[PDB]
Amino acid sequence: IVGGQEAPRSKWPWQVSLRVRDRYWMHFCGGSLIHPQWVLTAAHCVGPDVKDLATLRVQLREQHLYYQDQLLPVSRIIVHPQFYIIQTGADIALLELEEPVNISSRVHTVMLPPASETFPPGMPCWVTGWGDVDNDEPLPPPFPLKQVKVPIMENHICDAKYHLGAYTGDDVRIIRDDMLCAGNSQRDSCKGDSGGPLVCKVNGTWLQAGVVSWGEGCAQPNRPGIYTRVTYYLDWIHHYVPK
Amino acid sequence: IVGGQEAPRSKWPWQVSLRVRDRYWMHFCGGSLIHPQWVLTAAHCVGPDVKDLATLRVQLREQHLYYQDQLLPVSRIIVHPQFYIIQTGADIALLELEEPVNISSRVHTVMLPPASETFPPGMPCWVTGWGDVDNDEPLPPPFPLKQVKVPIMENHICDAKYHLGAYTGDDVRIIRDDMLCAGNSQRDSCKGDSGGPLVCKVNGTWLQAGVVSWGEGCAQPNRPGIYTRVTYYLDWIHHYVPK
Amino acid sequence: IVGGQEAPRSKWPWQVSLRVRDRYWMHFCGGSLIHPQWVLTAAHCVGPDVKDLATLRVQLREQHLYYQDQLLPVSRIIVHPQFYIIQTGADIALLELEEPVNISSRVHTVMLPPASETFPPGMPCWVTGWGDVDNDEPLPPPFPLKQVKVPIMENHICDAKYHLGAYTGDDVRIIRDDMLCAGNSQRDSCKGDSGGPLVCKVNGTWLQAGVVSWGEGCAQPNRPGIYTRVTYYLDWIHHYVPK
Amino acid sequence: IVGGQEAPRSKWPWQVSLRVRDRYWMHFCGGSLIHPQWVLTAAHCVGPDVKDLATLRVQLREQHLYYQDQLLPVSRIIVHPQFYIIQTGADIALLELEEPVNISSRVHTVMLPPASETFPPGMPCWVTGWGDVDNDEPLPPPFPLKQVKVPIMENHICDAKYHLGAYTGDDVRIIRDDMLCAGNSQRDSCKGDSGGPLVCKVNGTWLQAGVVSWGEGCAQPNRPGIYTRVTYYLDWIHHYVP
Ligand SMILES: *[C@@H]1O[C@H](CO)[C@@H](O)[C@H](O[C@@H]2O[C@@H](C)[C@@H](O)[C@@H](O)[C@@H]2O)[C@H]1NC(C)=O
Ligand SMILES: *[C@@H]1O[C@H](CO)[C@@H](O)[C@H](O)[C@H]1NC(C)=O
Repeated sequence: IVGGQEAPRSKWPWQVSLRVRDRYWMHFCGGSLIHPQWVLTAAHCVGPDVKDLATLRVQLREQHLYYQDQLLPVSRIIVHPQFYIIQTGADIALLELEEPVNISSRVHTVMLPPASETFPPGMPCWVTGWGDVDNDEPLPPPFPLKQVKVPIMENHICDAKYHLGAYTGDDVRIIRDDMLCAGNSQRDSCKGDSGGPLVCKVNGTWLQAGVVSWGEGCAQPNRPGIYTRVTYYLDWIHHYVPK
Repeated sequence: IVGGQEAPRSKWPWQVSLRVRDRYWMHFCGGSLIHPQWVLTAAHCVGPDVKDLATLRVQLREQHLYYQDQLLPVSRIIVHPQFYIIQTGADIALLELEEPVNISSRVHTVMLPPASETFPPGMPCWVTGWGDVDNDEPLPPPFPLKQVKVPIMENHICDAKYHLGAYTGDDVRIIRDDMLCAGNSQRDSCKGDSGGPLVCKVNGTWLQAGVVSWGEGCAQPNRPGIYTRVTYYLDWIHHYVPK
Repeated sequence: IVGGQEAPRSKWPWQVSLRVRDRYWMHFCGGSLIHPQWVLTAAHCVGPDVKDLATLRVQLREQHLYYQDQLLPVSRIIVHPQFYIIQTGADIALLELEEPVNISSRVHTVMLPPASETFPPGMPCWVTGWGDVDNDEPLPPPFPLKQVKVPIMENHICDAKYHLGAYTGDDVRIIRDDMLCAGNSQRDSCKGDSGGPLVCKVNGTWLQAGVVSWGEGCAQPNRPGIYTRVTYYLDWIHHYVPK
Repeated sequence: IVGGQEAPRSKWPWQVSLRVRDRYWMHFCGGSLIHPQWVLTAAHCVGPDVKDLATLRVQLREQHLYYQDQLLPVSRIIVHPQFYIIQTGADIALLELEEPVNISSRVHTVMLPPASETFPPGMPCWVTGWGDVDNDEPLPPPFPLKQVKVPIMENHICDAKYHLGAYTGDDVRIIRDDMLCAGNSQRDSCKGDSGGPLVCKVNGTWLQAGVVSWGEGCAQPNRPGIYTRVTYYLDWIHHYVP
């Protein structure tokens, strides 16, 4: 997370860390608890190929990575079928836990947004995670969970921004309707934050607007972070997660 | 180049090396002389952003990289406008040299194929470059130019391979018509070969069938290398390069 | 530590971690609390040059590195004067804390041996630390303190091991009287354990026999770890550390 | 080599590069041709342990590393018996080629100094090699052989310099008699240069004064580069080299 601060222990009870087996259970992406037995994340996190589930684990909200682990094995991995190698569309996936987790004040689900929520500019949102604090700059030990408020940028304005300084044709769309834009040259998510949540407060309630997906660099000028727009995949999500 | 051998001095007179300004003029991509004053290469090589020409140079056919350099500046770069970050389609670009090069038997252009050539399986083709000789294994000093014969795979068969062991839906197309597939688990191009040429011997003549673009891993099972199909972009190329 | 296991919380209350100011207070060496206000360590850890104390901190017994840090400033550093760059003899040093620490059962000093103790082969000894778990393999997160029982090898037998497969002359001494040897191809200390303690259980009491100093590789055949023999420097130590 | 320039093709005809097998014959140290069949180098280069000779090769003077290789296998490796792990004394070794090399204007031997030459301060010397051009900064391709003139620093003055900023006792010698000091914060040899030659011109003749050995950092303040003094090991060298 670029330009933020360490999150208080009571914030983001839905944040999860995904780990892969490599000398230790190493963090590679974030995710969010959207149902006691389901985790929402980015498809490219559990890609490219179909993964052996024995090499993957889920860690529920912990303030510091690795220290008080209570790894949870995964029962099923579901990746949106529109997703494919080298491409950013349909960057969304589901992880089914082998069993429901205990729900509490410190650990519980984040609400999915209603289909009509567009999360227009001005909406107060935050992205959280354990990723890098700047380009090629990893989060130092003890690995505290970080947060940062990021401004939303209307999709069309975002798409135009991504054309500033690029060879791409103005008439060629870079930012798609299933995406969402947030962040500036001071605040942003970054490598390691992928699959993590972007939440916005709407009339007192936290709603998950996006899933950390990609961006050109981190906190780079005219290059807001790009998230997968959750509302666009609610029907798909509801085909697996109980409402 | 994975699984090949050093190329004889008299072969591949159209191969070029692109250099970026670092502690020295470092090789980052390949390219090809398709006209005395024009180099064909991959859009992603001159990407992501609009490049400052002062940081780039072109090196014509040499047997070893850096040894007998005669660097050429670049007049302008033209990247296919349908090209964009994190997307592999329309991966093709043009470099105009400040001056036309002296054509010789040791250094001359490669012929582009007629729109009708499909380069079907069985065609004998070679891909050349100074890239990695295997996954995460760079070409070692003295950096000889390498070549490897690579089998062509029909687009649909190729598309089906890429769906093997992947979450992508069978109806979702991974390999597109502007693409071409070649290579196997023994022979292929790799990191650093990018933008280089795939040339096939057709009725006694060498024709450039493709530009090294991407692939999952290098020489990985059921994941042949993907090339930008040259015939698909002949009208665009001819819009800039004289006949 | 190579080949050991995580240490129980109630063991090695004298182990200390030394920290250097980087992107965080990074561990670089171990040390031991031999007096409420003094830490014993290796000269090469505080070498080669006179260190600026502002870049150094001491961390008393903790189960995991960085997690529950309570860093302590260092008042002064005293390196044995016979010590010098590229030489392994007299590798011993002292750190005076700014304040004496509160002694408890979870955190207290280790007893120094009497001048007469030779720590002969067969003695049960443990070496502890947060160093590499094998050659070029750092301790992975969450960085638990490790311990490993290491066999003692008599000085002369050790000296002869070190001449095996080496060009050094049989008459040229490699292991000196101020040294002690422990470890085998299965168990040993390694990079990062340096300055830490080798303690042996003698007649119901734990005595610090050595300070992790050097060795050829880690757990390499016929190359036991070399420690600074504590008894040899008792008069120097007592010239500074109260009784 | 720090602070120098690329060497002309006609200089240092005695410079050699030592290569170890690792994906390619990779340079790890330098050496010098002191006899048609013998190479002088540093002992720590052919250390830590007794090496399997099949993993080692010698390359005679090339302007650029790797490009026009003609690797030569080694017949025997002789390391001064006083040398041992983690210590810089007797840092000198000999490599016997399986056969004499052809001698020419471009490739030939460097003269060993007479026992009485002390190479006092003021003497014009150069150190050559393919090592790093600064700390943690490797020589970039095409890897040209570099050279640099380094000033000599009298042994005692050198030893005192190495005590500046260190915990070591003044009465404890750091720089020994079998060593020699040269360089300053602008000019010095460095990692990759080890085993290579330090030569000084004495009354028109080039003499090998030292073998690149060690130093604290590269071109660091009050830390001249340290070479093995050749004169000190002439008798040992003469037990093997005709
Ligand atoms: C030493 O010089 C002589 C004369 O210039 C060369 O012939 C040697 O080359 C070697 O011997 C010749 C006959 C031929 O076999 C060639 O391939 C050999 O390299 C040369 N010796 C060396 C090792 O360069
Ligand atoms: C769930 O909560 C109960 C009650 O506190 C506890 O006993 C049980 O172990 C918890 N399950 C997990 C997986 O922690």
